[PDB]
Amino acid sequence: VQRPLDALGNSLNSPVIIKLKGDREFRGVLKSFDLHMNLVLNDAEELEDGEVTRRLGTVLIRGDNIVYISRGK
Amino acid sequence: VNVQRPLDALGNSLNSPVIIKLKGDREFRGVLKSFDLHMNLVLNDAEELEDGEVTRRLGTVLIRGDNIVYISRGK
Amino acid sequence: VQRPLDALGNSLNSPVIIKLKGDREFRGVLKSFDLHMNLVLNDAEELEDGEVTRRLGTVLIRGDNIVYISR
Amino acid sequence: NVQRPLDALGNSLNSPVIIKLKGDREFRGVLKSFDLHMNLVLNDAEELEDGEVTRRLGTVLIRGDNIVYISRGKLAA
Amino acid sequence: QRPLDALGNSLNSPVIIKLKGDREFRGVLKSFDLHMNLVLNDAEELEDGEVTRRLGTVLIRGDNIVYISRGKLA
Amino acid sequence: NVQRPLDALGNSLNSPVIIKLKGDREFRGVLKSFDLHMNLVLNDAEELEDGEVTRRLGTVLIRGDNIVYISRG
Amino acid sequence: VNVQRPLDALGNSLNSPVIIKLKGDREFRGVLKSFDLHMNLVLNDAEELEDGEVTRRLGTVLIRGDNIVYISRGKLAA
Repeated sequence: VQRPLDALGNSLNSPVIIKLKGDREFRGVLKSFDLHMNLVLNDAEELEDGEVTRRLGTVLIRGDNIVYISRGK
Repeated sequence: VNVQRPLDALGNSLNSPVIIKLKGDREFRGVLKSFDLHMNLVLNDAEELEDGEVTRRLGTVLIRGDNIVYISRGK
Repeated sequence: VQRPLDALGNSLNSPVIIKLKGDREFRGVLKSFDLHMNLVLNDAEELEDGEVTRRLGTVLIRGDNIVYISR
Repeated sequence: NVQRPLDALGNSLNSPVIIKLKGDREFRGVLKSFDLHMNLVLNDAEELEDGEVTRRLGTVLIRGDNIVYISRGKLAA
Repeated sequence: QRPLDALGNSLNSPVIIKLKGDREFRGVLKSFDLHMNLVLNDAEELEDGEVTRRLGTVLIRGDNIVYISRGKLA
Repeated sequence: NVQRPLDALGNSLNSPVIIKLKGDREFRGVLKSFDLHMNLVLNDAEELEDGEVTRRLGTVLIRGDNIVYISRG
Repeated sequence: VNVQRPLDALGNSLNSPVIIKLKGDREFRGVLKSFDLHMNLVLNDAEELEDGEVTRRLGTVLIRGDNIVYISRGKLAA
């Protein structure tokens, strides 16, 4: 869609890359999000330095910690 | 959960064990008892972990949302 | 049914542990708090790593620095 | 009042207080006024860093956003 | 007139985004909101002048943004 | 007035003040204006350091969010 | 000056060179073109400096007010 949050909806049910502050990263399937960018991923993995360090299954990430969001696979 | 209501995932986790990761990496594991829209929450039979291990048994604890990075129903 | 701030009401006049950002900790009796979690402890003690480093008497702690509150 | 922590401050108006700040600086002085954000004014204030007085400020306005806690100060020994 | 209008005139232009902590992105500005959240197309994340990652479309939260620049040519 | 600390600022208009910021940066100058966020303007501002000017700035607008304290002196 | 409108000091600086000091040793210099109540502002012919030396030529740039410590006037070339 148009504005950033409206567009983010196009990613629902798709794999995404969530880059967090502190140079942490999560990958998983986007299932929900609000206008604060709080969001839920399914089948999520936390990566660090490039390696998967934890399997977080379903996870709710607080938007305040997010740096950027991009398409994964 | 509703595509526009991410906090419903907390509702779906009431009474289930959860993992809470905070800024600065402190982590807490406990049974989720309640929460609010700021993601403040109350856990029972809670434990605090540091560097991959349990460092403190807290019992019931209210955790302020503003310091939370994520909440996981884990595996 | 009790959201956090409401649940906190049950600790009123009872001893609590307050952990702050930067690892400082306070112990005392919860006398009051508001919605921002600003709160007052009576007979408060400031602990660092293990023992008391300061006896405060009645202290008002700003909620913004709080990481967690427990019994 | 269990819903009014700021009443604690009210009881301290015109008495010596200790204001502990983020970064661990500390101010001591007489509380003259404060608002709901905990911005406040002290008269006869001293600024302490690493244990000692580093400055005498006279009257000072401290922004609440930097405060960690406030307690009562002691009278001279 | 207002800063937000300059963003509006940058739609479809290449931009340089510098974040707090110094992460940098360069890409084509596609959209933005009043909080300065932005979407860039054909983005590259850079560290010290070298592309660290090719992102394709990316949504950058405005709260971490230090500046958004239209840069210089060549 | 025990409910309006900002009045202490009101009382310092057109008088020299010392401004202490997060990070320990210090400024001195004549207070000319301020708002409820404590954003303020100083004329003849000088950045100071351990009681020693290190930069003469002229008129300056300081963002309130970085202020630790303001004293009349 | 309007004792209650400190942002007017910016109004007076529109189309003039300014110095934008950020959260530690970093500053930008450029000609102020616009600003809002959050202190977000736009500069033209701008530069980013570190340690007093030009690090990057920023052209027209929007700087977010949340990172600004202070704003003062810049100078014309010697």
